[PDB]
Amino acid sequence: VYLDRKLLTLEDKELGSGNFGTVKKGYYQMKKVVKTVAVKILPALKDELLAEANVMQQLDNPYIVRMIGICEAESWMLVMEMAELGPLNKYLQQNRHVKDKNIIELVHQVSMGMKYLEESNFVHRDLAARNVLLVTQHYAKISDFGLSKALRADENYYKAKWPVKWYAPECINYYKFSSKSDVWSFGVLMWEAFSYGQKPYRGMKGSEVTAMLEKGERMGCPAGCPREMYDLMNLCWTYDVENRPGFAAVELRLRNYYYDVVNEGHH
Ligand SMILES: CC(C)NC(=O)c1c[nH]c2ncc(-c3nn(C)c4cc(Cl)ccc34)nc12
Repeated sequence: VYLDRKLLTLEDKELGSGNFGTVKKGYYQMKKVVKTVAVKILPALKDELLAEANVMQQLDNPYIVRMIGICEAESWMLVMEMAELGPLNKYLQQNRHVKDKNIIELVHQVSMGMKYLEESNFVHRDLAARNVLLVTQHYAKISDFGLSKALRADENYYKAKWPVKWYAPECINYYKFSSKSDVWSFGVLMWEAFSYGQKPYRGMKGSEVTAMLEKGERMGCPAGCPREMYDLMNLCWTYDVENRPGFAAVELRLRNYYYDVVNEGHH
């Protein structure tokens, strides 16, 4: 878990910043090879990075960014897998000819990572297009576990600046965060993906979003988004938590629609 500083080389350039700290490109001398890595660099801020590291340590899934380890040098450092193509929202903003089939493939991979997280009883709490990283145009990984929580063995929810536009009604009204609240967030992520990285609830403040939702109103279908995918978004935005689907059901819907588009592409 603890890494050797002399085996680690950092670039002086920055990539971007998450909930806590800033991320830089680096290189780690492995047993034989050299591994390109992304490195998160920074009293309270120290403990949140360690907690984040603690969370990532426990996670083992292809559609989640794996932690390589941690290192204490000039600052505390969180060394992670590199995803060269960067954040999904920025990628789609810059690559507008990405096909809907490709988008379906990527959001499905996110749903697989989240199915795993749910099965592991972790809540992400910041699930948005900005935190989906592209290893390739056809390979997405979930990142930024800065707000993530391991659920207590006796509880289905964690009780707490927030990304309000991604948060379910129960998060806003009761400060309660569950896998179902991650499902709500996943719906906004889908909307972002099919809108090619557009910001949700454009030009609205948190209070106006709340008023919209309590009127039963939801963001419209993005141009060119398949009706089946818009329907799934809306289902993720089920107001009542008990009637909102879990990731197991979400992933299956996505898996099935993807194969349907794949095999119809052969027709
Ligand atoms: C910061 C948080 C989410 N990022 C991470 O936790 C990352 C973990 N592995 C990564 N690999 C690449 C990038 C990245 N590549 N490029 C080109 C970026 C541009 C921006 Cl603006 C942000 C991150 C990246 N970010 C991460």
